[PDB]
Formats: sequence, structure tokens, C-alpha cells
Amino acid sequence: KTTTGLEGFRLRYQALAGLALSEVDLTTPFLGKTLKAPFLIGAMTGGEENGERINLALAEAAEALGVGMMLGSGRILLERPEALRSFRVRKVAPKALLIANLGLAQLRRYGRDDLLRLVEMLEADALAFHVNPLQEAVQRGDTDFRGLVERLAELLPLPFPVMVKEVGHGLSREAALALRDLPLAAVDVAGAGGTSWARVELCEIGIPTARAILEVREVLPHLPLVASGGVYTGTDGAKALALGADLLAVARPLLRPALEGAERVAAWIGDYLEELRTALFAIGARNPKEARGRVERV
Amino acid sequence: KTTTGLEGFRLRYQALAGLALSEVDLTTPFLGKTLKAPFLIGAMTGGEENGERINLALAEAAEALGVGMMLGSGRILLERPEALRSFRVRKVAPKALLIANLGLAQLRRYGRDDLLRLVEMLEADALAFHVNPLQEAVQRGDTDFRGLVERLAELLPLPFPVMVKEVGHGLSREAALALRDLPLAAVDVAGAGGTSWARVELCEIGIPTARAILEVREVLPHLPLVASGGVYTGTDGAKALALGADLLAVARPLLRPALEGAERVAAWIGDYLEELRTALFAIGARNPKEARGRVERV
Amino acid sequence: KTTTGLEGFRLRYQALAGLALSEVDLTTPFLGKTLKAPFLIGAMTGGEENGERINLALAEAAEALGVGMMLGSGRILLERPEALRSFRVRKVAPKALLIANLGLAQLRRYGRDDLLRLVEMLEADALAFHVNPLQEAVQRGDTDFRGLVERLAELLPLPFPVMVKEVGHGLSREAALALRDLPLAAVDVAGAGGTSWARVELCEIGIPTARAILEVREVLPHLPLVASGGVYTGTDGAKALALGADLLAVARPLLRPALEGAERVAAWIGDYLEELRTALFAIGARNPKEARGRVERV
Amino acid sequence: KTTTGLEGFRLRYQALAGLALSEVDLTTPFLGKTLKAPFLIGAMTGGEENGERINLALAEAAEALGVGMMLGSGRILLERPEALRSFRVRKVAPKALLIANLGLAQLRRYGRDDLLRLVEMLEADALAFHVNPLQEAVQRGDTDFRGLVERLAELLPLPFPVMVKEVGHGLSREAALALRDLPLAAVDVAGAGGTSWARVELCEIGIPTARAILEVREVLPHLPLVASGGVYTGTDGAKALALGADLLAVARPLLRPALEGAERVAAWIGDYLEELRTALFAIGARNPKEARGRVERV
Ligand SMILES: Cc1cc2nc3c(=O)[nH]c(=O)nc-3n(C[C@H](O)[C@H](O)[C@H](O)COP(=O)(O)O)c2cc1C
Ligand SMILES: Cc1cc2nc3c(=O)[nH]c(=O)nc-3n(C[C@H](O)[C@H](O)[C@H](O)COP(=O)(O)O)c2cc1C
Ligand SMILES: Cc1cc2nc3c(=O)[nH]c(=O)nc-3n(C[C@H](O)[C@H](O)[C@H](O)COP(=O)(O)O)c2cc1C
Ligand SMILES: Cc1cc2nc3c(=O)[nH]c(=O)nc-3n(C[C@H](O)[C@H](O)[C@H](O)COP(=O)(O)O)c2cc1C
Repeated sequence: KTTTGLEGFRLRYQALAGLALSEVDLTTPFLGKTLKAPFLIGAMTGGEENGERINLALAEAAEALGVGMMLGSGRILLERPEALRSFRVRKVAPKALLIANLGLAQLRRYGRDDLLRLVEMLEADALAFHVNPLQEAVQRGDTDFRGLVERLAELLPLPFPVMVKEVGHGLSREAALALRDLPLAAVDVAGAGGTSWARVELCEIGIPTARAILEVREVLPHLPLVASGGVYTGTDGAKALALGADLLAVARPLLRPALEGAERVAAWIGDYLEELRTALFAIGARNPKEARGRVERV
Repeated sequence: KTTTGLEGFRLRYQALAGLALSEVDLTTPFLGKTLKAPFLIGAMTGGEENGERINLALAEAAEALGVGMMLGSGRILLERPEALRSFRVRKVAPKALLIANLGLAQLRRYGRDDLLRLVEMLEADALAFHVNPLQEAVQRGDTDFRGLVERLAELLPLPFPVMVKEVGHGLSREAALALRDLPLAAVDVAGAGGTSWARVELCEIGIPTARAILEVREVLPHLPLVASGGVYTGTDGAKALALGADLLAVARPLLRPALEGAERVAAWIGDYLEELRTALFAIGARNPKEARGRVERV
Repeated sequence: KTTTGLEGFRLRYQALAGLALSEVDLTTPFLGKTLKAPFLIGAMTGGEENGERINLALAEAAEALGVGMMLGSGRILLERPEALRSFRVRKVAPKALLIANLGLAQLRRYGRDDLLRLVEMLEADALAFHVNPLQEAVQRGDTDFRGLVERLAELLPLPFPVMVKEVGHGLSREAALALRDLPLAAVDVAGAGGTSWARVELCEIGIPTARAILEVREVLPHLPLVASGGVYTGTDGAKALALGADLLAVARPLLRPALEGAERVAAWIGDYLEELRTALFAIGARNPKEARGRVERV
Repeated sequence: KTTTGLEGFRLRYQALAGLALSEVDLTTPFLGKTLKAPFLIGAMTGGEENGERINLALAEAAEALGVGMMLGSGRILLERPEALRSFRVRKVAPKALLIANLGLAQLRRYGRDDLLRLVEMLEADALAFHVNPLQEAVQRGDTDFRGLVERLAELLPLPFPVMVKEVGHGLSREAALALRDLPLAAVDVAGAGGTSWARVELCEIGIPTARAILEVREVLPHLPLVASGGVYTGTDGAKALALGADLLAVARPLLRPALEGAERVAAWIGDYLEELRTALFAIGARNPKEARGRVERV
């Protein structure tokens, strides 16, 4: 019932922009490594049956496409060092940009050494902390979110790039304010409009992705932003970039192809990127950064 | 065809608000007694068959949940002192906050002693006068509403707290103006959007609850306000509170569970409050009062 | 596909207005006689079979309700003095306010004496000229509308009150401008939203009644205005009055009851007026004139 | 899913404008010849089977109605001088205004002499260059659009009038900017809302005709503009003219009648023009130029 808000925007088509489709470059460095496109495979947990199966389809595809990939919560990896193989993905993705995952609420039960061990076990290149009071609140799970930001601030200068994200309910402007002084490497807005890790009566609460991207960019103008949350088409990707994002992330829609092998995942991402490439071209932008502003309301 | 208007508002979700769900306190003193939640069971008459049956289900639940309860018009109690047992509810609700009810149009046929007798017979803690020109007008009932406010003003300083309410068609800003100098204890906006005591072609007339809450708060900034009229979910409750209300009231939806015993009523209110609690938490509010303003348009 | 626009307005319900339904007076003098309500039976031609039958049902009802009545084009009466009995209605409506009708385009084929003869034959109290370039244009009929206003200006000071009206496509503000210096007795806005005498691909052209009432009132603030064109309910009547009208007129919906006798017509008008009376009461207005402004957008 | 935007506008009906339908003159000179109406038959290619068949139905009709006609891309005529008869239409349309067609992207493979030969072979009166990066991009065709405008600027002073057009995706204001200094004879906005030569997931990109007409007129106030792209009714034609256009063009809808002979095409255009004539009349405009501004929003 709640959309991303991107349908309330129009890409500014430029018939006489004078570009050559081949001129558009999607190359975009992120978190230390250089990506072939401003795309990330969203974080996903799912089941322990298909777990390892899915991660390897995504990772392999990611490696082929030169795209980044966020792993699901390594939470269990701390307590169950045996579910290590379920995530170990470097075997099929040796050079890809991998981002470890963990709930920010875990900072009260895990210290620096645990964080280092997690990304080291996974051979990850960065760590993303997800914060989801709403989800954990509705699930009567762990609802104490006090001092987490201050707890991260203490730790923050870490040996690898660190980022923060929501899980489909979005980050508001005052949320970006709370992150303003932290030396983060990036932020994933993860707004409402697509799927909610919580859903998978109160699920009307949340911030539309389009809205989140605008609010967060205003507060953190210089930080690299990841637009995710129902940003399912290359066209929507371009809109997100024009509103202020730097990277796009897709999770849910990738489940289907992930169960049918890397070839299918790779194809999905491929349609999305080629579609993104046409949009930037039609927009007069020669790269993701140039898409900024080339969008209007109504 | 006419909504409360609350769908035109968005709760401002705060992922990084830094609260613990357990930190949100719903305790709110009202009309002399202290409630466990800012909730009231709306006034209802219905039939003489189920009459006593329903009141006792509501009252008992109210007592268990620490919530307030408005009784239906005690009109008949004045003329028929035998329908006394139909309302006598203290038997099952000894400490709850009970609010006697009576049409403001009755002030022309009843004096001070009658008002005192009514709340004393009911062992009520306050008296609420409902004013419904539209309803009585459409029902060709008693349509003379002259001098009622002046009549109440004369009486007003009474031995117990007194309030005024509509019945599903709402109170406008100029209505709040007419109540401005009266020493009332509270006001129930009772707007359009849910059910109309009148309905239960002209029923398009009326003021949307969301609209009424805004208008009345502007005129009576310091007075405690009750938002009612299709405020059926905890989410809608939070929106009402953020727009300016202090208490929520639900009537109609409570009929079903009231006919199936207190256990069912209590469960309904329970879902509503726990749902309200999540919303305040998701909003960054630690209590009803803090919800104020944490809502935006569109 | 095009509405009156009145659905985009909300009557301002006044719970504490302090009126008595019996206090609202609909009496409104118009074109020389005093009406019991600000209502007129719209002009209608139809067929020559039911012609006389319908006029007598309307006229009789009009007489009973103290309402005005506009006759259909007396055009044929000029050329065919035998269709005199088809309109002769005084037999059943001796004191009612009757308004003769004639296309403004006829001023080029008829002079003063013809106009006097027409209203005298009909025993009418006034003459209304309808101007419908669109309708006659679509019907490839007589489309020369040059100098008609100047032609009426020359004649205008007539022995009886004269007015101008459209036929369901509305009068714009610049239209009111063209009528500004004429000594007219009243104007019927007759906008789009209900039925079009033309309809009974281009019928999207026209001005919504709500829109016409606003535009014309702005240009002719002091002149009495008749709101017509899909103003089918008492509620819509009140809205029209609050937007600036002084009288309401309904045509089409009256056909059905007119074929079933005066008793049915009279009943229809009766529901409409009693419904109008409730609305003014709910609005805080004690008469049609006081309804002005008691309406808001959205 | 994307409309022209013309539905968001209302023609300003003028009941008292004082015109005679016969007073409205559609005569409008364009590209050197004088048209009986501000109408052009849009450019269409289609198939090689019906090719010649369709062109002759359109051309013949154009000749009868005194309207202009744009031919499909003469691209093939350059390489295949045998498909000359497929376009040769003067046989049935000796005096009509014919406009040769060619993709602007061809300027990199064709020089002045080739352009002269093309219009001379076709016995055309002007040349229209269509620019469609989006279409060619989605069709993985020729996507290099660099230096085309500068290439045309060099050539531009040609022996005949030259114009530029899109193909159903529209020209933006910055597009008009890129054409600002070129000595063009006219511009065809060809916006989104009707059909896209490309369509015949990314086809949401583009500029609504209504929007394009406004943007382009603002940048090129003095240049004659052609509104096309789902401008299928005379009413829509009038709206386009009131927004700023000078000529209307319809392509797709003309296919059906073109396959059933000139008589059918001629009839279609005939309904459209007579419908356009009524609209200007209803609007108070005595010709296409006077329609300007006689339209409002909402
Ligand atoms: C099955 C499923 C599992 C998920 N697991 C995680 C997880 O472990 N960690 C995390 O930070 N987000 C997780 N998410 C959230 C996504 O990374 C992110 O919120 C995203 O915005 C939702 O997918 P998207 O909008 O394409 O649909 C999960 C989402 C889904 C649907
Ligand atoms: C069956 C029924 C009986 C009611 N009886 C009373 C009554 O005696 N006194 C009163 O002040 N309001 C009465 N109301 C009005 C409600 O207290 C109040 O207007 C409310 O806003 C309508 O319920 P709510 O919006 O949840 O649905 C009654 C409403 C219903 C549906
Ligand atoms: C069958 C029919 C006949 C009409 N005849 C006349 C007529 O003779 N003269 C006139 O001025 N208007 C005539 N009208 C127009 C109405 O008086 C007026 O335009 C009105 O706004 C249309 O009815 P209303 O909106 O309730 O539906 C006629 C309308 C209808 C439907
Ligand atoms: C079958 C078809 C063939 C077309 N061929 C050409 C062409 O050769 N050259 C051109 O410039 N435009 C061509 N167009 C585009 C139209 O001239 C123009 O874009 C128009 O706006 C689309 O038709 P309209 O909106 O009525 O529907 C073609 C369109 C269609 C549907």
C-alpha cells in the first residue's frame, strides 16, 4: 500500500543531449574496490537449507558482473562457528566487494575483536550494521536500542570501512543527523516501497525510499549513499541516482534467480544495468554521478 | 465516502531514535483518575435487550486494562429510574474512570439537581454532554439548540469534571470558540470518518476527525482532547495524538467483542494499545504527549 | 466525465451554532414575486406528446410548493399560435412565478412586440433568454451569435424582468463581463456537471457549475444568481448558495416525477428543500443568504 | 501509462463570445505553401507491402483537404533508388505540402548533395530530420548522437525549409535550447502520450506532449510549432494550440483509414477538423492563432 515514491518523479528525457550510448561509464569505486556498476546485491538470510546454495549463486554472479555483494547477518557466525561454510563465498568470488552484515543492536553483546573476527572469517572488505527498531519491535524481539550510536562512535575507527542501513522501513533525516559525526564509509537508506525484512497492521509505518534518499542526502551531502527498497528497475535506479543516491541495491527480486543458478542472477542484474545504462543515456548523463538532478516532480 | 483524514498523514518513523520499547509509558491521568493508557471506551446505547450485557463486558474490560469508559445517554435513567440496573456497572468496575452521558439539549428540561442525581446514581466520575444538531435534525427529533451553551455556562461549575462531545459528525473551530470560556475538563472531537450515531443523503456533512483535531487544538491549546470517530487502529491513534489529541476513544468496533464477553473486549483494546505502543516507539516518542508533531502530510 | 465541481467542497458543519431547525427561513423574493424557497423548476421542452402533460404537473407542483417555474422555449409559440395550450399553465398555477423562455439568437428574427406578445400569451412574469453557441454549433443549427448582446442592450428596458442563461455548458467570467452593463434582473449560470440540452466527443467543453458560480459572482456581485446544472441534492444546493448563488434550479431529474403527476414532482422538490433546510441548519445559516461562505475546499 | 497531459487542461468555453461558426478560418500558411487547416499527416513507414498503398491514400486525402503530409524516412531511398515508386506520391497529390523525412543521425553518412537529391526525387517541399536517441538506444541500433546538431548547423542554410522532430518521446526545453541558433523553419515536438515509433520497460521515459509544447514554446517563442503525439481529437488539437502550438500532426490513428482508401482517411481528418472548428468557435477564437491562452489548468 506504500510505494517508494519514485513513481512521483519523471526522468528528464533529452533527445538532443548529443551522447553516444557507448559513452556512458558505470564504473564506480566504492568501499575500497572499484565496481563495474553502482550496484550491490542486497543482504539476505532466508533459510539454512538453501542458505549456502543462494549465497554462491549471488557471489559468483557478482564476480562476473563486477558488482558488490552484501552478506546476510553474520550473527549466527559468532555463536555457531560451523555455519562458516554457509557464508564462505570467496571460493567462487575471489575479487568481488563483499560487505559483512550485523545488527547494530549487537554492539551491546559484541566488542571490537568480535567484529574483526567476523569480517576476517568471511574475508569481507567492509561491515554494514543494520538498525531496525520497528522490525524487532513488531517481532517482540530485542527492542532496546539505547546508546547504540554512541557505542558505534566509540568503536568506529575500525580497520575496514563501515556503513549503516535500515531494512525496508527507511532512514529519516533526523536519523541521518544521529549519524552525522560518525566516520562512516557509506549509508544504505533502505526505505519503504519494496519489501520489509519485517513483513517477510503496523507495516504502513516507514519512510518511502524516494523520501529517504532526499532527506538523508540533505543531511549527509558528501557521504556515499545506497538507494535500496523496491528500486527494482534500471529506470527506478536512475531516478534514485538523480534524487541523490550513488549506488543501488536490490535484494528480494534476486531470490528467484538465485535459486536457479548464477546464470539467472547474472542475467537479472544484466537487464537491470543495461536498462540503467539506457536511462542515463536518455537523460544526458555520461555516468551515475551526472544523473543528479535530471529528474522532476509530477 | 468520507474518511477521518488520518490517511493523509504519515507517522515519522525514527530508526535511530535510540529508545527501548520498554521505555514507552502510556500512563495518562484524565478527569481525576490515572489511566494506564490514553484510551476510553466510547459511549454506546444500542438495545434494551443486550444493554446491561454489553455495559458489563466493557466495564469489566476497562477495569482490567486500566482504561476509561463512557456510558450511553442516561436520559432514560432520569425518567425511568428502573433502567438503573442496566447501567449500574461499578459491581464489575469498582475503580475504573466512568463518564456519565447526556445530551446537551437536555439542559432545557433538566437542572442542577437532576445532573447531580444522574452521576450519583451511576456512581460516575464525570459527565459528558453530547451535542448533535445534525443527527437530531435528520431524525426530525428535537432540533432546538438555542441557548444551550449559555445554559451550560450558568451551571458549569459543578461538583465533578464536565466535558462536551459530538457523535461522529465532528466539532469545528468555531464550535471550539463557542466553548472557549467554559470551565470544561475536556472535549471529545468525535469527527466524521468512522460511524455516525445518526447513520446507525445528508450524511456527507460533518468534519473529518483529523480535521476536527487540528481545528479544536488550535482554539483550545491547553484543554485535554479526545480523538474519536473511526480512530480504529493503534497507528491511527498515534496519528491522532501527533495531530494534537491527548486521549483516544473507540465505540462501534467494540460492539462485536462486547457481545462475546469481557475477554474479547479486553483483547481488542489490548491489540490496539500494544499497536499504539509500537507506533510511539517507532516514532521516537516515550509517551502519548511526546507524539505531538511527529507526523507529516502526504 | 465532467462534474459540477461541488464535490470538491465541504459544507462547514456547525455542531454548536445554536439554531433551532424551525428558525431557518427559505422565503426568498425573486423577479417580482415572493417564493417560499429559492428554487426554480428548470426550463424543459421535450416532446409534443407529453408536452402539455408535463408542464401541468410541474406548474401545479410549483403552485403548491411556492416555487418558481421556467417554461421551455416559446419559440414555436411565435410561429405556431396553436401550440398555445401546450404551455398555457396558469389554469393550474394562477399565482406561481412563471418565466418565459427564448433563445437569445432569436433577437435577430424577433422584435419588441413579439417579446411582449410571448410573455403576455403565456401570462408569464419574466423572460429568460438562453444562449448556447456550443449546442447550436454541434447541432449544425444556427451558429451566428454576433451582436446578440448589443441587440438585447438596445431592447433591454422591457415591461418585465429579464434574465440570461446557458443550457448546461456554463457561463464564464468573461461571459459575465459581456453582460455587466445590461439591466438584467438575474442570471442563470447553467453549468456543466449535470445534463446538457445539447447531449440530450466535444461535450467535454464547458464550465463546471461550481466554477461558473464563482466566476460569475466575482463579476456580478450584486445581481441575483441562479445555480443550475447537476445541482441535484439539497446538500449540493447549499454548497451552490455558499459559493455565491441565490437560487437553485433543477431540470432533468424532474422529468421522471412529472410523468407521474404533480404529487410526485411535489414530493421530489419537497425532499430537496427539506434536505436543503437541514444543510443550512447544520451550517449555522438561518436562511439562503447566510449560507454564503460557509463552505471550504478539499 | 503516460498521457499527453492535455487532460489536465480545460478549454475556456465562451457562451457570449459573439462569433458565428462561419467566421472561424483555419487557413494557415506553413513551410512555403498555404494550408486549408493547421494539420499535417504524421510521418509513417510501416511495411513494404502496403507501403505504396498507404502513402497514396494519405497523399490523395491530403490533396483533397488542403492539408500537409510528412513522408516516412527516405533512408532506404538513398541506398535503394528502386523503392522510389513506393514514395512517389505527386501523381495523386500534385499541389499538397510534402515534407521529406530522414533521421538526424544520418548526417554522418550523408552530405548536402544527398539531401538535395532526396527531396528532389520525392518532389518534396521541405525536409524534416527526426532525432530519437531513446528509440535507437532501446533497439540497440545506432546510438552515436554526437555532433549531429553542429553537423546540421554547418549545412542548415539549405535550398528548402528544414525542421526537426522527435518520434513520440518528446523534445525538452534544453532540447529546444540546442536548436535555438539554427535557422530552422519549424519544430515538431512529438511527445509522449500517443504512440512511440519505438514501442511499435523503459518506455515510461519521455516528455508528455502538453509538457513539451509548453517547454519548447518558452525557448522558441517565434518559431512555428507542430504538436503531435496522441493529439487525436479536434478538442485536443485546440488545447495544443492554446498551449502554444501552431500546427497539429496525427500519425498512428490514420493507419486504419489509410488501408481503406483515401475516402476513409479524408473522412477521419474531416471529423477532426470540423471538431477543431467547433472548439475554436466555443473558445471565442476566430482562427488557430487566437486559440493561444484560452485554456486553464485542472
Ligand atoms: C529474506 C530477506 C532476508 C534479509 N536478511 C537481511 C539480513 O540478514 N541483514 C540485513 O541487514 N538486511 C536483510 N534484509 C533486508 C534487505 O537487505 C534490505 O532491507 C532491502 O531493502 C529489502 O530488499 P529490497 O528492497 O530489494 O527488496 C533481508 C530481506 C529479506 C527479504
Ligand atoms: C449504537 C451507538 C450508540 C451510541 N450512543 C451514544 C450515546 O448514548 N451517547 C453519546 O454521546 N454518543 C453515542 N454514540 C456516539 C459515539 O460515542 C461516538 O460518536 C463515536 O465517535 C462513534 O463511534 P466511533 O467513531 O468508534 O465509531 C453512539 C454510537 C453508536 C454507534
Ligand atoms: C429535455 C430538456 C429540454 C430543455 N429545454 C430547454 C428549453 O426550452 N430552454 C432552455 O433555456 N433550456 C432548456 N434546457 C436546459 C435546462 O433548462 C438547463 O440547461 C439545465 O441546466 C439542464 O438541467 P439541469 O442541470 O438539472 O439538469 C432543457 C434541458 C433538457 C434536458
Ligand atoms: C508505424 C509508424 C512508423 C513511423 N515512421 C516514422 C518515420 O519514418 N519517420 C519519423 O520521423 N517518424 C515516424 N514515426 C513517428 C511519427 O511520425 C510521430 O512520432 C508521431 O508522434 C507518432 O504518431 P502520433 O502520436 O499520432 O501517434 C512513425 C510512427 C509509427 C507509429
